[PDB]
Amino acid sequence: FKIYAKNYFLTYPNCSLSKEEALSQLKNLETPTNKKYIKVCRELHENGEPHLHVLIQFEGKYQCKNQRFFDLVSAHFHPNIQAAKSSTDVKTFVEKDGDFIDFGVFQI
DNA sequence: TAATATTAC
Ligand SMILES: [Mn+2]
Repeated sequence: FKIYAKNYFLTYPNCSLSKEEALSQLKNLETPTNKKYIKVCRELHENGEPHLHVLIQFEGKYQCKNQRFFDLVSAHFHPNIQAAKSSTDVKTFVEKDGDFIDFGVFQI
């Protein structure tokens, strides 16, 4: 698994972490480049189970080399990892159901 | 892409 991107769009299905607790763990990820913006939202699956979406904007492009680098812990929570094609589309998408938290400053 | 999974611009 390989991604080189400035902006990451993450989706954690069947995830019971609070949005604040997931934001906390992602803030404390040691990455070479600095995180300028993290937004985490909590939404519900059709069966009532919660999941999270995350937008991370890094200061520069970040080479993800490992499919588990963004795994979170309470059980272990594994996300769908994609490079955000549009940071502004994702920002809107993460905000749409109203239950989200931000860290940092949104970029460009 | 893996590896959560129907959730993912
Ligand atoms: Mn959702």
